[PDB]
Amino acid sequence: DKTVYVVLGGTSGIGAELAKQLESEHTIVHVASRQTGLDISDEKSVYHYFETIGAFDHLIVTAGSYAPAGKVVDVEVTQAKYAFDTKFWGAVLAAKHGARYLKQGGSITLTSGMLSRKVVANTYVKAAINAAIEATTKVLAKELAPIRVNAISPGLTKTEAYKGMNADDRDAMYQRTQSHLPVGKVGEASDIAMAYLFAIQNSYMTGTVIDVDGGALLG
Amino acid sequence: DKTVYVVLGGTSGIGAELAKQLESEHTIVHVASRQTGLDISDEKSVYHYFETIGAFDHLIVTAGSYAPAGKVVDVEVTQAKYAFDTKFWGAVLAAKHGARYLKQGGSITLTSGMLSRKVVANTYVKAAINAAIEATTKVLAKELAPIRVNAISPGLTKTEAYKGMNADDRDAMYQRTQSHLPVGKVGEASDIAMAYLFAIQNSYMTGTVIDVDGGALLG
Amino acid sequence: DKTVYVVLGGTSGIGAELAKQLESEHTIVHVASRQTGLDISDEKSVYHYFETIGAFDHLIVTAGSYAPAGKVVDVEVTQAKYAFDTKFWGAVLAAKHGARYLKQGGSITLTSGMLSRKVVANTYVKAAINAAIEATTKVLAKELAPIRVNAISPGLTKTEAYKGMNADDRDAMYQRTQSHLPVGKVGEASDIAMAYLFAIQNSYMTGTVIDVDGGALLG
Amino acid sequence: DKTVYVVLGGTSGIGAELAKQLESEHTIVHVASRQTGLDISDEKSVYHYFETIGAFDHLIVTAGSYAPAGKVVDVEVTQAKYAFDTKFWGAVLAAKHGARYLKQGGSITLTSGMLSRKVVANTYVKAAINAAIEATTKVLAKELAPIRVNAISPGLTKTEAYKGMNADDRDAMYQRTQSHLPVGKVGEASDIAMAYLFAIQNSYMTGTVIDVDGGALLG
Ligand SMILES: NC(=O)C1=CN([C@@H]2O[C@H](COP(=O)(O)OP(=O)(O)OC[C@H]3O[C@@H](n4cnc5c(N)ncnc54)[C@H](OP(=O)(O)O)[C@@H]3O)[C@@H](O)[C@H]2O)C=CC1
Ligand SMILES: NC(=O)C1=CN([C@@H]2O[C@H](COP(=O)(O)OP(=O)(O)OC[C@H]3O[C@@H](n4cnc5c(N)ncnc54)[C@H](OP(=O)(O)O)[C@@H]3O)[C@@H](O)[C@H]2O)C=CC1
Ligand SMILES: NC(=O)C1=CN([C@@H]2O[C@H](COP(=O)(O)OP(=O)(O)OC[C@H]3O[C@@H](n4cnc5c(N)ncnc54)[C@H](OP(=O)(O)O)[C@@H]3O)[C@@H](O)[C@H]2O)C=CC1
Ligand SMILES: NC(=O)C1=CN([C@@H]2O[C@H](COP(=O)(O)OP(=O)(O)OC[C@H]3O[C@@H](n4cnc5c(N)ncnc54)[C@H](OP(=O)(O)O)[C@@H]3O)[C@@H](O)[C@H]2O)C=CC1
Repeated sequence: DKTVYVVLGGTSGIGAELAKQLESEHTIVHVASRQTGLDISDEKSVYHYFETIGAFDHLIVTAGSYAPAGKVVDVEVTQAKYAFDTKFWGAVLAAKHGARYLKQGGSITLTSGMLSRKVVANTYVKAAINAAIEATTKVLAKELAPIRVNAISPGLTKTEAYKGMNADDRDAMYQRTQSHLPVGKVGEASDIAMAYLFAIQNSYMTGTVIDVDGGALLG
Repeated sequence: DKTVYVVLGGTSGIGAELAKQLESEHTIVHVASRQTGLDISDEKSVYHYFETIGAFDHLIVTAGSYAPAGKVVDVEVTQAKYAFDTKFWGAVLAAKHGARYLKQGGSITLTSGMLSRKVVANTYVKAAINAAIEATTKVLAKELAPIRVNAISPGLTKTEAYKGMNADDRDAMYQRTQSHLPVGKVGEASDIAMAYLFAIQNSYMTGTVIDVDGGALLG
Repeated sequence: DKTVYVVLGGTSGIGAELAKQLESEHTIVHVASRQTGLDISDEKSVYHYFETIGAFDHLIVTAGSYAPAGKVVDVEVTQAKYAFDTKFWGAVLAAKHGARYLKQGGSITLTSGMLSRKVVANTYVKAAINAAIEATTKVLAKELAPIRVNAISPGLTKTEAYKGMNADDRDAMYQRTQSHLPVGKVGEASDIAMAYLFAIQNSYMTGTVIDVDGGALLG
Repeated sequence: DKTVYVVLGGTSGIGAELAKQLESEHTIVHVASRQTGLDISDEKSVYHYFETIGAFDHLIVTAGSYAPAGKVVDVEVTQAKYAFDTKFWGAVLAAKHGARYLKQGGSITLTSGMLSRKVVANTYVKAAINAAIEATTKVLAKELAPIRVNAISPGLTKTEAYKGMNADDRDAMYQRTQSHLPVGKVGEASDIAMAYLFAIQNSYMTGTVIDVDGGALLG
């Protein structure tokens, strides 16, 4: 029978691109997010979601690109916690309730981001979330073995994550990046998708965080 | 003009030992926690606390030793969020409202723990919290400069943190650790206190995480 | 028109498997090592090797699986230095003289190994070599941009690397690993080759070290 | 029965400052370098040296500040290997022959430097050396237990290490760093020496790398 994928966050950006690349005659690709009725921050919603999916092979979580920007002294802690509730706690909830459905040879692939390790002013919420994701990924890899668990850590990537910026501001952001990254380009969703596919396919990889950040971490 | 310290969590274990060591004729040492009326997880309570203290030199946070032990698939997420609310968000709140009172030459020293980087089954809450603390320590060091910000990362230390274990259990934990660690002993509070004093004293250290873990990280 | 690859160490184990996977109607794959007349430890030999190849697209270095095992206090430093001359200095020399031949879109992929970061008694030579490779990889990524530079860090993989072992001891080594790694198998060369293909393919990745170690780093 | 220190590299800069601070009525401090007849890169010289000293308590190695600056593609590999021979292999040799003379409760403290982990163009030799030192430090901590083994990782410090610079360019270097660093100053030898004293003093620390870099790693 077909290999079955669940992509929480697969309705937009990196997750949607991955889901697109995963579709074939030999696969079933489920995507879900708030717009499909799933709130990954909500434990009951996640629990009942997997109940309806049943046994599957690979879980990928890309949900939750929002975080309040700003200095620690200025950021509203309520908004920071909200951000944590989706990206961090949502991944925890997805693993907690999804793992029991994973078939032999399956895996979980979470998402962090280079701010876990690139120290940048005004980014503590993103950095803390990503650091937590990477640590939890490794604990999960140990606890769920032989189910494999890894994380992809993207650098700046052109997606809907930035649909709320003024378009000119967005372009200037992309251009600054292009101009200062060693690779001399901004990431495309398909560049990041490739890394999830690699984690999914490699039966000798678990507890790993794969950076795809155009050299951003090199400072 | 005495040097003024604030130790949030200074009423027990590691904080208490440090507070004791900071006491002198040329210092004033404030300690606080729930038993003195400070709930570090409550923003208005933290704000009130620093209003009562006024200008001071060094802030140290050791508060929040609790975390629900167990596998990701077994741990109660409400309890996990509770732990985060004290140790992680408490540290965030303490920096956020304490920073403006720090005098020239001042510092903030937070507390993580070797589980940020030592991967151990059944410890995701502690590991995630400590990873978040370490990432946030570094962002703070960048944002609050020239105020210095560092973190102490302890290994197993004999304190009231374990007061709620089956006494048979705790002794077994202590003996097994003493048996397996390169240094052949469990940590004493004074060993860890020494590290805060070092962070406080060193005008050339910021953004650093100091491990005092008896070699546990070496596996 | 065709994409040209150079694999130094491509005559055995991981390098040979990679070279086999790179072969196609669209590519030209060159492999080299001592048995083909290239000693990667010898600067003149390396310099003259690249003259004979001319312009190419991707350099991969897997050469040098040997290192004297044993405690720091016991290991013959002369033999330790010999191991460095091939695997570490070899990589340096290949980058130093090969870089100027790399076409637009090109990349260098080096090889380290999990012992860079998994602390194991009796392995200081392998650990130090791998640590040096990973650091040099990142410096190279910055210096050679937009040429991309990454490293693959393998865990235990069944190859000719262990041809010097008694066959029974080797089977037992493999089995102890299979029995204890989270993924419950020993690495095959094709599992590691997959990672080099990924690094070659991803135009948004540079300065990255990719672990494919079956979970060994999780301890 | 006084406590005996050996500081290889103790005739200049950081090592000399530490030697000065170690002097006491209850200590004996030995310093040594080429100018005293110890060439730490030469195994028989190192062996001879420890025969002359006999049983002692704490070994500190600061020897070998030199390295050829420049890009991988430009640096003379002979000079690069010379740098490794002193700072890296010298530390290896010192531990190898010094370890057997270490009294109960003793320790080894080595020196790396922030470039192990801060990626900077034109620094591969220093970066690789320091990465190798940090990895070897941890292996030694495991192998020599209960002897404790740690390393200090300095950032820019005002010492004789920069004597060979055009006194104009050296001032440019100091001033530029003072203005870029979070702590707003260049390191003084005493700042770094403090960290060795802390490693020597702490019976619960081993396998640890202590950064004292004024925030350089924060980027
Ligand atoms: N693009 C970049 O520059 C970077 C990307 N990333 C990380 O990669 C991941 C994906 O990023 P990206 O594809 O660009 O983001 P997008 O904004 O394009 O997509 C975000 C997705 O998350 C879903 N989502 C948000 N909240 C919830 C929720 N409460 N429950 C269920 N689904 C939710 C969204 O759908 P819906 O609104 O319907 O819920 C959407 O499908 C994120 O973790 C992001 O932080 C990391 C670093 C850099
Ligand atoms: N001991 C060990 O083996 C390890 C220690 N640590 C870490 O070191 C730090 C201190 O540990 P330790 O000294 O052993 O802990 P203790 O359990 O001895 O002390 C904890 C302190 O935190 C205070 N506290 C708890 N909750 C709050 C709150 N909501 N608001 C204000 N204060 C609070 C407590 O006082 P009160 O109840 O009155 O609020 C108490 O003063 C912790 O971060 C811990 O995780 C890290 C790794 C290993
Ligand atoms: N297999 C494993 O378990 C592990 C593998 N690795 C690393 O991966 C890399 C490759 O491993 P593996 O494929 O298994 O090793 P193999 O021993 O199968 O192959 C090693 C290759 O290096 C070549 N070589 C050795 N010395 C020189 C030299 N002086 N000049 C040119 N070529 C040389 C060999 O060919 P020739 O004899 O003709 O020179 C051979 O092609 C190594 O860096 C190794 O340390 C890392 C960790 C785990
Ligand atoms: N100052 C800085 O900005 C930084 C310092 N450091 C590191 O700290 C350590 C010390 O630095 P620093 O004190 O400034 O350097 P110094 O140049 O002041 O001192 C170097 C010492 O090493 C000795 N030495 C050199 N070669 C040998 C040898 N072959 N055998 C025995 N001894 C030798 C020298 O004496 P002699 O000539 O008699 O041999 C001298 O005592 C080094 O590892 C350095 O890399 C790390 C990062 C930044």
